[PDB]
Amino acid sequence: LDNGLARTPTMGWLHWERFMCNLDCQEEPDSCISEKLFMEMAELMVSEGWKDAGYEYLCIDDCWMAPQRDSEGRLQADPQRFPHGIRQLANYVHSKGLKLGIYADVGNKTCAGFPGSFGYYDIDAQTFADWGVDLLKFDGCYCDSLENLADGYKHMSLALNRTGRSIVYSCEWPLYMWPFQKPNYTEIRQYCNHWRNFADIDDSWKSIKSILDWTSFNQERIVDVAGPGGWNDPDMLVIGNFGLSWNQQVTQMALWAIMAAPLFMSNDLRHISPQAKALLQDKDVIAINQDPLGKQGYQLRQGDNFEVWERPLSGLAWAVAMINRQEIGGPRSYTIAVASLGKGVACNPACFITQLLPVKRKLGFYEWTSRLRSHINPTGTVLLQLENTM
Amino acid sequence: LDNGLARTPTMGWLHWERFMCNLDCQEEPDSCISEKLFMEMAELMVSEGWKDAGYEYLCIDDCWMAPQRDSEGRLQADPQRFPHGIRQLANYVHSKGLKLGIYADVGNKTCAGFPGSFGYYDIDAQTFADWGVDLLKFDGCYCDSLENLADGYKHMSLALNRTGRSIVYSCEWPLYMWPFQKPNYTEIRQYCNHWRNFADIDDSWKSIKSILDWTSFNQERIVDVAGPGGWNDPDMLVIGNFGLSWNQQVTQMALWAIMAAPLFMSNDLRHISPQAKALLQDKDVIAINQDPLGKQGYQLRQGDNFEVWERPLSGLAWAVAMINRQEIGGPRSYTIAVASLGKGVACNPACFITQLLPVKRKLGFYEWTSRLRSHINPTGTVLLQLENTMQ
Ligand SMILES: *[C@@H]1O[C@H](CO[C@@H]2O[C@@H](C)[C@@H](O)[C@@H](O)[C@@H]2O)[C@@H](O[C@@H]2O[C@H](CO)[C@@H](O[C@@H]3O[C@H](CO[C@H]4O[C@H](CO)[C@@H](O)[C@H](O)[C@@H]4O)[C@@H](O)[C@H](O[C@H]4O[C@H](CO)[C@@H](O)[C@H](O)[C@@H]4O)[C@@H]3O)[C@H](O)[C@H]2NC(C)=O)[C@H](O)[C@H]1NC(C)=O
Ligand SMILES: *[C@@H]1O[C@H](CO)[C@@H](O[C@@H]2O[C@H](CO)[C@@H](O[C@@H]3O[C@H](CO[C@H]4O[C@H](CO)[C@@H](O)[C@H](O)[C@@H]4O)[C@@H](O)[C@H](O[C@H]4O[C@H](CO)[C@@H](O)[C@H](O)[C@@H]4O)[C@@H]3O)[C@H](O)[C@H]2NC(C)=O)[C@H](O)[C@H]1NC(C)=O
Ligand SMILES: *[C@@H]1O[C@H](CO)[C@@H](O[C@@H]2O[C@H](CO)[C@@H](O[C@@H]3O[C@H](CO[C@H]4O[C@H](CO)[C@@H](O)[C@H](O)[C@@H]4O)[C@@H](O)[C@H](O[C@H]4O[C@H](CO)[C@@H](O)[C@H](O)[C@@H]4O)[C@@H]3O)[C@H](O)[C@H]2NC(C)=O)[C@H](O)[C@H]1NC(C)=O
Ligand SMILES: *[C@@H]1O[C@H](CO)[C@@H](O[C@@H]2O[C@H](CO)[C@@H](O[C@@H]3O[C@H](CO)[C@@H](O)[C@H](O)[C@@H]3O)[C@H](O)[C@H]2NC(C)=O)[C@H](O)[C@H]1NC(C)=O
Ligand SMILES: *[C@@H]1O[C@H](CO)[C@@H](O[C@@H]2O[C@H](CO)[C@@H](O[C@@H]3O[C@H](CO)[C@@H](O)[C@H](O)[C@@H]3O)[C@H](O)[C@H]2NC(C)=O)[C@H](O)[C@H]1NC(C)=O
Ligand SMILES: *[C@@H]1O[C@H](CO)[C@@H](O[C@@H]2O[C@H](CO)[C@@H](O)[C@H](O)[C@H]2NC(C)=O)[C@H](O)[C@H]1NC(C)=O
Ligand SMILES: OC[C@H]1O[C@H](O)[C@H](O)[C@@H](O)[C@H]1O
Ligand SMILES: OC[C@H]1O[C@H](O)[C@H](O)[C@@H](O)[C@H]1O
Repeated sequence: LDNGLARTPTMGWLHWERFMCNLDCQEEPDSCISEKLFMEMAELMVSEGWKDAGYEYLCIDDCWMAPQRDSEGRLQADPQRFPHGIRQLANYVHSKGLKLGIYADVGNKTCAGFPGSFGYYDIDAQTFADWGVDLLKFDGCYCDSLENLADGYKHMSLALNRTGRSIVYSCEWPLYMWPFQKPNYTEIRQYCNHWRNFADIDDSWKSIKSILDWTSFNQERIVDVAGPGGWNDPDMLVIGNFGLSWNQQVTQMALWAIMAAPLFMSNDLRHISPQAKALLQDKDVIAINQDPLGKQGYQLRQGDNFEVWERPLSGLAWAVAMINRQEIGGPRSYTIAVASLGKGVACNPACFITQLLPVKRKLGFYEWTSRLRSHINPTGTVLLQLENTM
Repeated sequence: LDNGLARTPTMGWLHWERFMCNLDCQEEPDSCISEKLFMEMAELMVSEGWKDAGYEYLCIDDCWMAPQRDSEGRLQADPQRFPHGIRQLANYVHSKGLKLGIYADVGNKTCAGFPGSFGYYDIDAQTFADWGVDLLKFDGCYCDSLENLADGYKHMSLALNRTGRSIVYSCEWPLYMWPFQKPNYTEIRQYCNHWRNFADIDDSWKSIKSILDWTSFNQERIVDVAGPGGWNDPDMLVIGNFGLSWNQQVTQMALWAIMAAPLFMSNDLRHISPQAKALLQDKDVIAINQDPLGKQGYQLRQGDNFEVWERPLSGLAWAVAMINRQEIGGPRSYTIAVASLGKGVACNPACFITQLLPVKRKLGFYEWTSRLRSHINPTGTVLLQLENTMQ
């Protein structure tokens, strides 16, 4: 969506994966979804310098709303968990320099069961627009046929621009067309800043593998329509939780960067490993994912439990991934023709490769004939960045 | 096998999972399976105090052997990767105060393709016995019918006892009885210090989950025949590698302890996290697994993505596991009736529970009535130890 927004993969935090739809603010007041929760989080992003690194969007997902519309017929946050109301929440969020995001649903209900938005789009839009929202996650649970769906996404999309408020619009449209018919991504892209493609994501290696395996096996349709204004969105970053091994975490991070994917954490920033936060904030990696160019990466090679990904950057510079899909054993070694890498370009004739992960080391120069070798840990990933001698 | 060995779950290291069958000592010398490597390892176990914690067995798995017998007919380690035959290495192993273990195969070939042992049992036995071996991993790849199999395991078993050398014999027999018939474990137990039951183990969470679930859904047959001399063996400990997250590592360790399982690491003790080594050596946890009693634990409860395991120990003390099988979200909380725990016993009248994992904390006293509540991380595990008293 060309609204001059998301001219770079959006960076922020989303409560979903880490807190799901928790409401028991009795025996569990800290995992409970409340303005108190976010308010805390907001503080932090600023504290441990998350904002400084790039994450600037704090967003609420499903289950933030009270059971039903008000006398006026607009939504309303749960009275008990959000007594002061979004608006005010937003103002704090803004006071702290951040931007707020809210969750909504095109159909008759959110995947949570709460209020939908069907035949309310316009109203709701103005609502948020007035509440002071900056970003909308438009989910699509509950709706007759794509007619109601497609139209709803499209419709709402227009409703917002109309409001005048600059709102990053994040669709989930595609994820729902499957498996009835491949979506017209060129279409969608004219309506979203970024959309979901695959199922949600567990705090697990499996869930991640499938997503890659999926985005791998589909680049034909998606990898292309990617670029400023509109991005392909895998899902939140579960790095900092528990389901992932170390080498599994670098992987997600490394690859989300390769796939110009929106960066949304879903972790408790209050209790997060230092080792984790380090990765999550690596200036050089965020830079790659935040490349101004907006050219989504893709899998180059397959075979021998090895995956080779790469994304062209700006200035003849290229980013490259090396995933060791071998669940057992130890660190294997992979070697490739420096030349037949950056589509032949990057490295002609000179190349400067600096391992940017998992240890940002300074490898030497590489000739077009030079052959590159490196070892990769099981389920891990070695991220490289190449510079051409120009 | 009542040979006065493994009167406690055997503790050691086995190169398999961490190094598999690596032979390229040209372009991959560090992973390469050679006497040089084992010598290093040996040294270390002693260094960072692994020996002190309990691990006392250093074992070689498949791919340690040269292509075929010698003139005499016995077995010979690969000439190049094992220039000093075995014996000598065993002296260095023995020197450090450790015990060595070697891999062999009942059939015509090891799962690697190397020399078998079919119609050589006796010879081989004496061989190892001579070489100064302390433990044998008898694998079972390649063989006609269980006839050849069952007999081979049984046969070899006797061959060793005969040699006179005290050799911990670790079978894989069962893993190979399926798909034919559930194993006369009472039989097997009269021939092994411990045997394999389920497929190999990847450096992955999945591989572990399946083993638990598989074992979970079989206790009827196995959990019972467990005790001194003979143990149920899951597989190596992949803690210290990369496939497991933190919460996932405590789990394996916590549960192997619950399942009086042999403790065999498969990691590079050179490049091993400090945080890892800490767990692997936790005195209180090793103690549980090393319980003198020899009563294998078992899953008590199911449901809601929660698993409750427990093993009775010695002195009216009980060990308890709490696995959060919920792959997504955050740390949930589980609460149970202190009473209906240690089969009703432990916690009558008082129960002193000290979280022994993942943070060994000192919880207070608990009465029979008492209700114990605790939160558990996703894919993680909270290990508890209850002792009986009367304050
Ligand atoms: C390891 O590999 C060994 C080699 O066997 C494989 O197959 C042969 C044909 C080659 O291709 C070889 O390269 C392969 O590796 C394997 O040894 C084999 O073991 C079986 C079981 O003992 C033998 O089969 C039997 O053969 C007899 C004939 O003579 C045997 O018995 C006499 C007296 O007991 C001995 O003096 C001989 O040395 C032989 O051992 C058959 O009588 C019998 O067959 C029955 O059914 C047939 C079918 O109609 C009837 O005709 C017979 O009368 C019987 O009723 C068995 O089939 C086989 O001879 C032997 N091979 C060799 C070369 O000796 C060994 O089993 C493998 N190890 C493991 C653990 O699997
Ligand atoms: C409702 O929908 C309409 C329809 O699109 C929107 O209209 C767009 O409004 C945005 C608002 O700025 C316009 O964006 C501007 O585009 C310029 C065109 O350059 C683009 O392409 C070049 C080359 O590819 C790039 O270098 C450049 O980055 C752009 O991608 C830009 O030059 C403008 O950038 C300027 O502003 C930014 C922000 O301060 C500065 O950082 C830059 O240095 C520069 O000064 C800007 O991005 C867009 O062109 C309009 N398109 C159309 C079709 O009208 C409305 O915005 C929307 N209404 C609401 C409320 O959302
Ligand atoms: C080949 O196979 C034989 C047959 O099993 C092995 O012999 C066994 O060796 C173990 C090793 O100790 C013996 O186990 C010990 O038994 C003691 C009791 O002995 C009585 O009961 C046994 C069992 O029926 C009878 O065989 C025997 O005649 C006795 O009546 C226990 O007291 C031991 O535990 C306690 O004592 C030991 C010994 O001092 C201490 O070390 C312990 O800490 C503990 O205090 C232990 O359980 C077993 O008894 C032997 N059985 C037989 C039939 O001989 C051979 O060792 C084996 N040979 C080779 C080369 O491997
Ligand atoms: C997916 O949706 C996009 C968005 O509409 C479709 O692309 C657009 O398709 C229309 C036709 O329906 C094109 O209109 C044509 O424009 C030319 C001049 O540009 C004119 O000469 C023709 O008479 C006609 O009006 C439109 O240009 C085109 N826009 C873009 C940016 O591609 C696309 O067709 C849809 N995909 C599929 C498979 O249907
Ligand atoms: C598994 O194998 C074991 C032995 O390897 C089998 O157990 C054996 O069972 C017989 C009974 O059928 C026992 O013999 C008994 O001997 C007494 C005298 O002491 C006699 O009075 C009885 O009539 C009987 O014959 C034998 O001791 C016992 N062996 C062992 C080691 O316990 C068992 O049958 C096999 N299990 C299955 C399911 O096949
Ligand atoms: C929400 O549910 C209502 C009621 O089930 C859907 O409305 C029906 O729409 C069909 C056309 O698809 C009409 O023939 C019916 O008369 C409608 N019934 C009512 C009570 O309005 C509505 O379409 C659903 N919304 C979505 C997005 O699927
Ligand atoms: O109901 C809440 C959930 O709804 C969908 O499943 C969505 O894909 C998830 O990310 C989350 O928003
Ligand atoms: O090749 C050696 C391997 O053979 C089998 O697969 C066995 O289960 C493994 O533990 C290992 O010993």
